Amino acid sequence: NILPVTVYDQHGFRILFHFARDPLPGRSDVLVVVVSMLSTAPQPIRNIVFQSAVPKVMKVKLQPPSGTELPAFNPIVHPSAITQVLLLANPQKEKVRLRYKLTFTMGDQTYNEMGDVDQFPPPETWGSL
Repeated sequence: NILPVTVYDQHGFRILFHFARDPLPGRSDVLVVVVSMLSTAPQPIRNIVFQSAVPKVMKVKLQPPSGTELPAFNPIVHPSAITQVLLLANPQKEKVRLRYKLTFTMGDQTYNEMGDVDQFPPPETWGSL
């Protein structure tokens, strides 16, 4: 039903938002956004900065990411992954718009971008995810 949304997908570097609720019967006014960052790129990804902002009428509750760099993908070995968990507290149940900032270095370049994610599940579904 509710699928991961792709926030970034280039060069083999993928940042996805996975939606969930706490697996124990909890409140349908908080969204668990699990951010996965997986690289299958042939070069290391370093100095990864992924920041998020959301409207004042809901609290962000960002926690630190599991890491900041990803090694070059090689078919022999395990692809590494960064996880980061956001708890999106939206009791007024307004439309969720997230502003993100992405910065990283790969090869001989530094990549910077910022944008809006607007594909959050309807607040009504928070409890049945």
